Amino acid sequence: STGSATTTPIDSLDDAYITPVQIGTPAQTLNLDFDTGSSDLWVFSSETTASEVDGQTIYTPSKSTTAKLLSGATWSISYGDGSSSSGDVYTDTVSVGGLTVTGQAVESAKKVSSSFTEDSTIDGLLGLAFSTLNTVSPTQQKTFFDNAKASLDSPVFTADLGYHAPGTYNFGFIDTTAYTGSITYTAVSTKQGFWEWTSTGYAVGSGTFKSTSIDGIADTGTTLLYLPATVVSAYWAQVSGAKSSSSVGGYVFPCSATLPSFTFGVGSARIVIPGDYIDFGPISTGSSSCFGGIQSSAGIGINIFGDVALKAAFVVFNGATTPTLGFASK
Repeated sequence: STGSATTTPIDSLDDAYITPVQIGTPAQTLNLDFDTGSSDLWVFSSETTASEVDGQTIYTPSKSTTAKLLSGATWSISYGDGSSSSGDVYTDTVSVGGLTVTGQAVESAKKVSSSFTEDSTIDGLLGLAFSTLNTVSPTQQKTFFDNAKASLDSPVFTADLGYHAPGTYNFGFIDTTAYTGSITYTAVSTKQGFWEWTSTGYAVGSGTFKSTSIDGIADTGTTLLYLPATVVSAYWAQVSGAKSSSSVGGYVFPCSATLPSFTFGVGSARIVIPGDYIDFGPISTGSSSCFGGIQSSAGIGINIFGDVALKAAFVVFNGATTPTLGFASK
């Protein structure tokens, strides 16, 4: 089997991407944030505290003939941005882009933090990291990809995120028309439950490439590119007027700037992030100070290849017995 679904930016800044997901019988379609940095499939629901719902589409298990309460199971998750959610668990039929999993754990939110409530466009998350991070207790549950894997033509999914435009998540096949040149594959460590890999270095603009190992995670659920302070300082030093602002919470730059590209290494290959991808616009409406798309990972504890980086590539998440990651230009 295979699946193919279009993923669409939630706003003009590509702050996140939503992909339609069919849950239950008859289908209830919710727009979920596919997140390769977590492993819970959770949704706004009929059980969510009413004051914490503001425009989201909810899953109502009682209206699904295939929904079954997973008795005794609860979940609770906290994300890197400080947001969180928790609730109980149903199993139900879940389909993405024509690919169907029966008995998928669907984590129903009883509580969500303000960031989720305030984002009307995201109806929940679909985790695509390794199932060892799944928060369901007392019986840990598998991700959608893990459940689908055996049925897929090939044990892979691909992320093809757009810049200011729709893209695609495919399951079970590599669309050879979706990228240019070759795909370069690189080793993955699953020791922390993430798609963790080591970039071979970077360049700023038309500058020379610096060979240096940068361990980080491929995380579709994180907006920006978070790298070591040395790397980030070298980037922003090429933008006149750029500075790190503690009051804003990162590097800002004059909105009148033309930003240089940023290149990262994948083995001997190179992925180029155009400068425009690194512009996240005014810090506040009407401001001429703009927020940077490359920020320091210092104090996160991990480097994160978020959407800024991933959307410059066609990315293969290879879930073979020994997982690997593939990157191609596009």
